[PDB]
Amino acid sequence: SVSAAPGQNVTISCSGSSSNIGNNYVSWYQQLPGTAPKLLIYETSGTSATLGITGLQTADEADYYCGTWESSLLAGVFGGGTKLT
Amino acid sequence: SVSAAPGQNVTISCSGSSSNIGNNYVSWYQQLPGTAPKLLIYETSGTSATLGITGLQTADEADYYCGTWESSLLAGVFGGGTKLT
Amino acid sequence: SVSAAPGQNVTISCSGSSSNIGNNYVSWYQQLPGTAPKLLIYETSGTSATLGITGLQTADEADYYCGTWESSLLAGVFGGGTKLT
Amino acid sequence: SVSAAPGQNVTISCSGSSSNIGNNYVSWYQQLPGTAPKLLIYETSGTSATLGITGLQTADEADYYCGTWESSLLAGVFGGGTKLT
Amino acid sequence: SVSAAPGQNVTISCSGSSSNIGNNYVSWYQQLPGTAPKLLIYETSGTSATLGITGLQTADEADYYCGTWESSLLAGVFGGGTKLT
Amino acid sequence: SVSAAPGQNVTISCSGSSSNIGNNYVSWYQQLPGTAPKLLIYETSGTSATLGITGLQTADEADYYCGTWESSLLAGVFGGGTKLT
Amino acid sequence: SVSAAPGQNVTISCSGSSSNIGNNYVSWYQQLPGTAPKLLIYETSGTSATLGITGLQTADEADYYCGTWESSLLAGVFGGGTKLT
Repeated sequence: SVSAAPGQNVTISCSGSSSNIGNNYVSWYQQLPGTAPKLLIYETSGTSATLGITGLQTADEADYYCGTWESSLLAGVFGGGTKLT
Repeated sequence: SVSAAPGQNVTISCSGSSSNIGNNYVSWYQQLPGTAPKLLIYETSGTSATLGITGLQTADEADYYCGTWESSLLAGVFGGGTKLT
Repeated sequence: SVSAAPGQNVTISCSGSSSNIGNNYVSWYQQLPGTAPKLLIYETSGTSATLGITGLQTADEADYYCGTWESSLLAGVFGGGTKLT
Repeated sequence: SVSAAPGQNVTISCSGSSSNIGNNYVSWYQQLPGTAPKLLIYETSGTSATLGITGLQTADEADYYCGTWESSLLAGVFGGGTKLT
Repeated sequence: SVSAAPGQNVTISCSGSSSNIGNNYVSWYQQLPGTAPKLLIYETSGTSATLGITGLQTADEADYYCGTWESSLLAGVFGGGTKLT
Repeated sequence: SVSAAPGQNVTISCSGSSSNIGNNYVSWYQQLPGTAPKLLIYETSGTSATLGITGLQTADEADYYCGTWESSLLAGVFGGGTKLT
Repeated sequence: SVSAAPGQNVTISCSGSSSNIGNNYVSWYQQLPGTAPKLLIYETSGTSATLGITGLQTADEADYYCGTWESSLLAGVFGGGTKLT
């Protein structure tokens, strides 16, 4: 006879990509419970200006902040075929 | 005889892509319960200006902030075929 | 007879990619429970300007901050085919 | 008869890629519980300017800070085919 | 009869890639519990400027700081085909 | 009869890649518990400028600091095909 | 009858790659517990400038500091095909 009485008080605060918390696998027989690996198989005239949290062609996880991002300017981007006198 | 009495007080606050919290798999026999891996198989004259949280061609997760983003300007983007005198 | 009475008070704060916390595998027989490895199989005229947390072609994890990011400028990006007099 | 009464008060603060904390594997027989290795199999005219936490083609983990990042400028990126008089 | 009464008060603060903390493997028979090795099998005209925590083509772990990063400038990146008079 | 009453008050502060802390393997029979070796099998006209904590093609561990990184400049990177008069 | 009552007050502060602390292997029979060796099998016109903690193609461990890194400059990197008058 198997008996379980789990109690999990979980608090997740400002944690984006969290995974597999507070899980209870109770049984009389169990093969490969909780199988959650993280496998990664990585095979391998423009004037641009970028500011802030940016992704271009990624497969990456959650990008965030918990707080304040203060005033940003990006003041002046004079590029291709431009002429000033 | 299997007996379970789970109790999970879960609190998720400002956590975007969270996954697999507070799950209870109770049985007399169980094969591969809770299978949730994260597999990634990655095979491989314009004047632009960008400000803020930006994604262009990604397959990435939730991008966010919990707080304040203050005044931003992007004041002045004079590019292609432009003429000033 | 197997008996378990787990109690887990978990607190995750400002921790993005956390994984496999507070999990309870109770049984009378169990093969390979909790299988969660991290396997990585890595096989191998533009003027650009970038500011901030940036990913271009990655398969990387959550990028974040818990605090304040103060005023940034990126003031002046004069590149391709530009002329000034 | 197997008996277990675990109690884990866990606190994770500003720790991104944490893994396998507070896990309880209770049974009468158990083969290879908690299998979570970290295997890595690594086989092997533009003017650019970058500031901040950056990833380009990586498969790396969570990059973050817990604190303040102060004002940054990236003031002046005059590159390809540019002319000034 | 096996009896266990673990109690683990764990605190992880500003520790990114931590692993395998506070885990309890209780049983009457157990083969290779807690198998978590770290195996690494490593087989082997642009003007660039970079500032900050940067990864280009790595498979490395979490890169972070717990504190303050003060104002950085990257003021002046005049490279490919540039002309000044 | 095996009896165990572990108690581990663990504190990890500013320690990134820590591993295998506070783990309790209790049983009546156990083969190769706690197998966690670290095996490493290592087989073997651009003007660049880099500042800060940087990885290019590594499989290395967590790189971080716990404190303050003060103002850095990288002021002046004039390289490929550049002309000044 | 085997009896154990371990108590480990562990404190790890500013120690990155620490391993195998405060682990308790209690049983009536145990073969090769705590097997964690560190095996290493090592078989064997650009102007560059680098500042800070840097890894290029390594499989090395956590690189960090616990303190302050003061203002660094990298002021002036004039290399490939450059001309000044």
